Amino acid sequence: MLGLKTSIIGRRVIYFQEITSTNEFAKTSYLEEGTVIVADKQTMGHGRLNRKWESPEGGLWLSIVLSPKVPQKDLPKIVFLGAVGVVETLKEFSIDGRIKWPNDVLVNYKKIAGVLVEGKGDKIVLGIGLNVNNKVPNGATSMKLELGSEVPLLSVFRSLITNLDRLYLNFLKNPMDILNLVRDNMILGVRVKILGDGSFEGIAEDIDDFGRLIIRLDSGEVKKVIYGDVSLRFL
Amino acid sequence: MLGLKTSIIGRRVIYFQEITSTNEFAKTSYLEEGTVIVADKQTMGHGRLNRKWESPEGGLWLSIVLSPKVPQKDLPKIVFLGAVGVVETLKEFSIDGRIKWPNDVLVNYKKIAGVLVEGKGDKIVLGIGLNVNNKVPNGATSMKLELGSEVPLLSVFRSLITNLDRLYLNFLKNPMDILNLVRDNMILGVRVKILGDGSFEGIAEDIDDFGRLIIRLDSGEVKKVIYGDVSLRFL
Ligand SMILES: Nc1ncnc2c1ncn2[C@@H]1O[C@H](COP(=O)(O)OP(=O)(O)O)[C@@H](O)[C@H]1O
Ligand SMILES: Nc1ncnc2c1ncn2[C@@H]1O[C@H](COP(=O)(O)OP(=O)(O)O)[C@@H](O)[C@H]1O
Ligand SMILES: O=C(O)CCCC[C@@H]1SC[C@@H]2NC(=O)N[C@@H]21
Ligand SMILES: O=C(O)CCCC[C@@H]1SC[C@@H]2NC(=O)N[C@@H]21
Repeated sequence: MLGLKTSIIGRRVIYFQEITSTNEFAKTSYLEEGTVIVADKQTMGHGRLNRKWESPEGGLWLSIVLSPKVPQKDLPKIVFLGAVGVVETLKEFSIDGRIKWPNDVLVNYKKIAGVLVEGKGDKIVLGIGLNVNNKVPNGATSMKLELGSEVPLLSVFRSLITNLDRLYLNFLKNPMDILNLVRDNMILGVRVKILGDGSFEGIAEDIDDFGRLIIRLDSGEVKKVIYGDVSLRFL
Repeated sequence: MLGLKTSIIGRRVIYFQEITSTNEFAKTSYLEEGTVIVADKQTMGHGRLNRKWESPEGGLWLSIVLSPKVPQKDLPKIVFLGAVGVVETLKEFSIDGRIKWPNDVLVNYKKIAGVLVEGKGDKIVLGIGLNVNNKVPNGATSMKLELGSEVPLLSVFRSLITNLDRLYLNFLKNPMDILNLVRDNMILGVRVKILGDGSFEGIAEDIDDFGRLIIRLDSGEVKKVIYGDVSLRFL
């Protein structure tokens, strides 16, 4: 009844009035590539390290099953597909989303969306949480708050699915292309603090050919950050 | 993202851009009660006696998984739930649909929808095919042909699911109610013929407490027709 016209992402969509976590359901269940798992609300939504992701009714909480046939070294770029897709959808609705490396989307430095990619081999789950009309925690924002009016949730869904399908199809043929789109939509040229084993500060200059964040410390030392258990903080 | 407010039917919805048959998928897949299987198009859609059901893009082709903890003699009424649900939805859209025993819905005697119920052990699969904006076989009709305009397919889905959930929840408590709703929306008082071995003709008087069609032959003999591989047409 949805009449989606995408090639891979959206071939099938499993909708839930409520679920524990779309990412958990997607990782656990036997699902075909391109299947989208979406729920009105999540009772156990999470980000990295099992951190709580508030998922009340009004937001877009979904996961996509992917089985990218590309080199291993390219797999880490899947998170970027999600971030860019969200940014493109926000721009369609005239909202200025910017990427906070490597998985967040901010609007005026307030978090409007988060991307979580999980994989156990050939099966990769791309999770996306986007605040639309729902109430949000402090430090966050939503499409409704930025526009001053409610936004049809299904319209956001259709837009995002269309963008992700296009981005994914091109990623399979040219896995390097996504990097340019990230650069063009990422917050750069500002001081950041990298949190992990210890921490250091510097100017976020750009991302390299592997998607690593390039940071220039005051001494002039250049560090390349690989995303894993490391958190980025703006000053 | 659909934000369905139903209690049971629609708690989960599995959408397909393309599928062989929603009924076949519902029968062979483990699915929680209330799960709706829906597809833009069916390649192997079928009615009674495996007869092909044209299911092109534009129509509403779906199946609902049920498991009625109701007595053993009420189960044949499930088909009526589907038929009445369709009639109610059509009325909301300014269309007067009437039920042709035992599973068809006609508009000015042209078929606009068909219902197919298949009980498979534990669960019962309620299949409904409704012509909305799609092309239909000669002699048939659609909501678009009746209204002369493009009808939003998702709005029809929402309406039907809402009606079915209400009808089903009541059916679980008051299983006899559906019979009177059928009687008041069924084509009666007309002549019909029953094909096959031992064929005969007569006036379709009403349906009894078991949903059997009551026919009065010209001799005065009364026959009761059960919903089997029964082929019934008007005269
Ligand atoms: N709906 C929401 N919108 C925005 N931020 C949220 C929401 N729910 C939770 N958060 C915050 O966002 C964090 C998201 O995951 P996290 O793994 O910390 O990564 P990030 O580095 O992107 O902040 C949570 O720890 C929480 O503080
Ligand atoms: N999209 C459609 N709309 C209306 N009628 C259809 C459609 N596709 C098939 N049919 C008709 O419906 C039949 C299948 O359902 P069935 O309940 O056995 O009713 P019928 O009494 O018409 O044979 C097919 O054999 C065909 O004649
Ligand atoms: O900000 C992050 O660190 C990522 C948050 C990802 C949230 C989404 S909501 C859909 C999917 N299901 C989950 O339990 N998490 C992701
Ligand atoms: O008139 C009939 O015989 C009933 C037709 C039922 C058609 C629907 S379309 C959704 C579901 N999937 C199928 O293959 N058949 C039913």
